[PDB]
Amino acid sequence: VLADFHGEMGGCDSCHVSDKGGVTNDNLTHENGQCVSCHGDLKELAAAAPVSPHKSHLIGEIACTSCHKGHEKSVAYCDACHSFGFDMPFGGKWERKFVPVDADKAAQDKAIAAGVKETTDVVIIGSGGAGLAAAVSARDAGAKVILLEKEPIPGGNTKLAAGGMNAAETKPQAKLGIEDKKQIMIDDTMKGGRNINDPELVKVLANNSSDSIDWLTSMGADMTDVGRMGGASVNRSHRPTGGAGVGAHVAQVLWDNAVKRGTDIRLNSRVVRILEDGKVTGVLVKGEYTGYYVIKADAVVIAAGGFAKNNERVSKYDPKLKGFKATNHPGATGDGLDVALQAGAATRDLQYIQAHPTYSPAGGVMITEAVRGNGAIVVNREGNRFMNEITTRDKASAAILQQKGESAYLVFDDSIRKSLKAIEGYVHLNIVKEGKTIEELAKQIDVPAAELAKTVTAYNGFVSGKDAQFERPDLPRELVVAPFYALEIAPAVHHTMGGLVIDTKAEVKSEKTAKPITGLYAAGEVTGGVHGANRLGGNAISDIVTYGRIAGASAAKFAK
Ligand SMILES: Cc1cc2nc3c(=O)[nH]c(=O)nc-3n(C[C@H](O)[C@@H](O)[C@@H](O)COP(=O)(O)OP(=O)(O)OC[C@H]3O[C@@H](n4cnc5c(N)ncnc54)[C@H](O)[C@@H]3O)c2cc1C
Ligand code: HEC
Ligand code: HEC
Ligand code: HEC
Ligand code: HEC
Repeated sequence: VLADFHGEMGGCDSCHVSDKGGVTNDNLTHENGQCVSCHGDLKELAAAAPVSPHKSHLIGEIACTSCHKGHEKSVAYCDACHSFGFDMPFGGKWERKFVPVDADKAAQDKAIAAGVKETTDVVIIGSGGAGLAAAVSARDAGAKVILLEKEPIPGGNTKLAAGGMNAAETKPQAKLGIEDKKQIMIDDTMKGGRNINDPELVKVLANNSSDSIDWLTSMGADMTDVGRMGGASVNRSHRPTGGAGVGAHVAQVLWDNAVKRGTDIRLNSRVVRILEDGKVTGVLVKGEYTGYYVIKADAVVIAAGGFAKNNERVSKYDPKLKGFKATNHPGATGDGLDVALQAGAATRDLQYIQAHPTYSPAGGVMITEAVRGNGAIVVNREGNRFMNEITTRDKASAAILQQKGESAYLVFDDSIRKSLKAIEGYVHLNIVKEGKTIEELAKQIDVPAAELAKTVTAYNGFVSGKDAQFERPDLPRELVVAPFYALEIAPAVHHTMGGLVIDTKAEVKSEKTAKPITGLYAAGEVTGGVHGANRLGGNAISDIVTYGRIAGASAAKFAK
């Protein structure tokens, strides 16, 4: 393993700050500083390559040591989701074993009394979009902030986002001639979530839309290309120019503005217990390399994201999903909830679990809803349609599940490809089948040519504005410019709509006293209420930025 190959050279000293060994802090800044000093940084190594592991869509600081492990085998972090078969020096298999947030309780207790190490104003749990947005906001005229992330790299699921951040009205919307109104945000969001959404929450998720999309803009962002996500009316899923993805883009812009103000960001740092006055007093952090430690603070923003990804838990509410795959990064396992629950927080809609209908088994990645949005039709194993491709995710997941072999085929054109740049990525991953004709496409896919062609030529007729098969309301493009493409997709656990109970101010309410537990804040996928029982495409990112801002600001007034 790497540190032995380097022990052979000059010592412990090479990397560690001292000759005895040991890490100073959990971000591992010294050591990574030593990596770069003899090997160069990522740009340098990226430039040197001919798909390289040293240059990717990942956002924020990506330590060398997140893959190049000192005292143990090393693994590309890319293998959490892809199977690139990189040949990593000192290689190993990617493996994560979920460990309870409460186990090693003696140790945690032994460690809570054992001093008091640092004190800050406001602690933020997690570095996706809700956590960084809170960082900007707490920090931005207010307090001191210490943000902890347990992964070795930042941005959670936020950074994988593909399809857009919903916004209403006054976004750049003006500029494209897209006519839209606030109440039409609320109203499709109540419709989408089957009318149980907390109405006050959906309201602020409507009424702050525009400013969250202006905020991002005050910061360096690019929210100007707009599309159609399943379930809304007037077009409104904001994204970067020409069909790229908002996630990475938003994460990155929030990471830099968070780092640019004075946030104290720390990776390899899991919050495992909120500190009990019962007013929140601090937090119990297990730094992966520095051990346990207390942070005293006056406000705790919980922004830990969802639990999709923990198949043990998801299978506990909806065992249909047992064994299913997830579209999430490896950190969305429910830690956050557990920490909050321990602190006596109330929750709601924990059982409504969103499965994304078009995940790719072969690539280990979700394939954006925008591919259907821009014109793709979906086809079963027989060669025919079976659904209104822009329906709600739950109905779309269900119909593919009810099909010959449990999977289905996205089929689109050269015209749909051109028009949605996320498609270049799928092409880059080698997961896209290509036909010079539909007959050619059929052979690759193993679906029958006459039947698929008849399907496509009929779908074209529907395209003539009427889908006399399945009612699809929008028929954007015809599907007639060669070459023609296909990808088999299937449903995968994606988002957990439920979670902690919070108000419009981001406060968390106690189960027992049905009022706020003091100084306890929360924002993002870890909360419940915003999406009722079904989340609309593009409402996650809008929820997270709006609600992070509110959670950061609320927490700063607290302590002030
Ligand atoms: C593949 C994919 C595509 C999606 N695309 C879109 C889209 O295009 N538009 C849209 O609106 N929505 C989209 N969604 C939904 C959107 O991504 C939200 O679900 C996601 O942004 C959640 O934001 P968050 O801040 O709550 O959490 P995350 O981004 O998950 O950030 C989470 C931080 O907490 C860290 N953490 C967890 N527990 C602890 C702990 N105990 N201590 C320390 N750190 C901890 C986690 O590792 C995590 O990084 C997408 C989701 C996925 C997975
Ligand atoms: C200078 C004193 C170094 C520091 C600090 C680190 N590394 Fe290193 N590394 C160094 C040398 C001179 C070599 C040898 C080349 C040879 O052919 O013998 C290496 C080797 C590696 C490798 C190579 C595996 C291989 O393909 O042969 C890797 C992946 C590597 N080093 C990574 C690495 C990391 C992650 C470090 C930070 C902890 C780091 N090195 C420190 C010199 C020095
Ligand atoms: C995971 C995404 C990685 C991160 C972050 C870093 N490295 Fe890397 N490194 C990784 C792989 C999978 C490989 C080898 C396989 C391949 O096909 O590239 C490497 C290779 C190296 C090497 C040897 C090759 C070379 O060009 O010298 C070195 C010295 C090295 N890596 C060092 C290094 C440093 C200094 C990093 C921080 C900037 C770093 N790696 C990040 C995987 C990943
Ligand atoms: C799970 C959290 C991932 C990790 C870790 C890495 N990638 Fe990824 N990657 C993931 C998704 C969900 C997507 C598709 C997004 C979309 O627009 O639908 C991707 C995309 C790619 C691509 C193609 C598109 C592009 O932007 O080039 C490549 C080449 C790719 N990913 C490679 C890659 C590497 C080298 C990684 C290690 C640094 C890596 N990914 C991490 C999911 C996840
Ligand atoms: C660079 C290649 C290293 C050398 C030569 C040594 N270590 Fe060492 N160390 C390195 C890294 C990247 C880490 C972080 C975690 C990981 O395993 O990747 C560490 C961490 C440690 C520890 C903590 C143990 C743990 O919980 O994993 C110790 C005790 C430590 N480092 C000591 C140490 C000693 C005594 C060394 C001399 C032989 C030494 N390390 C070499 C990177 C490197």
